[PDB]
Amino acid sequence: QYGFQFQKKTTDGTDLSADQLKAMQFNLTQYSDNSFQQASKTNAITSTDLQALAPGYYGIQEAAAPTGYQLDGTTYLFQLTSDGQWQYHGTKDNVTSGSVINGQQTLNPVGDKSDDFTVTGDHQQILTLTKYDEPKPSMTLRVIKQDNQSQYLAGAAFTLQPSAGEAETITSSATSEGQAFATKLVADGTYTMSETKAPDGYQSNPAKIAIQVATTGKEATVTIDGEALKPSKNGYTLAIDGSTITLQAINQPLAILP
Repeated sequence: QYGFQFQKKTTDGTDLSADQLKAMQFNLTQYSDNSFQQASKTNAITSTDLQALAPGYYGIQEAAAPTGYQLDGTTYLFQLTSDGQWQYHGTKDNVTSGSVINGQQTLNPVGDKSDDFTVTGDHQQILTLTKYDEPKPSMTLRVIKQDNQSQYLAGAAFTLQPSAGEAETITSSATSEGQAFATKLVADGTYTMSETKAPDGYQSNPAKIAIQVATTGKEATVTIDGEALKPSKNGYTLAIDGSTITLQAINQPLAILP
């Protein structure tokens, strides 16, 4: 009994299923003519969902990809026929003549991975289109531990406290390189950086770094203690070389009493 389906896939290789169907949305339209100019019925359909189709003209599109991968607004067109053959007519960009889908027609690709309508089923009466999602733009946060004397310092913890998931503590290297955290910085995610511990005999820095990522995935929303700055306030320095916000921290030799 003729039906349709879509498995969702990640180029990152990232198996995100926790909050994938979270905001993931897929619209199937049932177009009236092969022209696809006019849409008679339309309705949502999910990863786990198989939906009977009478013969007709039809588009499949994503209107909401899961949080942290950008939408491919592309509507892929196809057709089921009175006989039982599945064809393929392209995108509402450029509407193809309609080529019978025998086994598979490769589709528009996102990165290395490429989408394809693939015809399973005993009587080959089941179209499944795999939609690859491209992992959304990401940030990298790197830290450089620096004393009063411009001398690199190590054993200086700096904790990355995210909104959710494991909080991460790097220990600073005494390197011009420094240290970047094990946890890349999500778009539309919110985080706190604080000196986890003073490096032994230097003064603690109590003030907390706030970093908020825009839905864009390059965003500069950061307000340590009370306020925010243009990229050294509070001995905290920020440097942006695109993908990476880097922080350089000057410690204070603990004030000593006779």
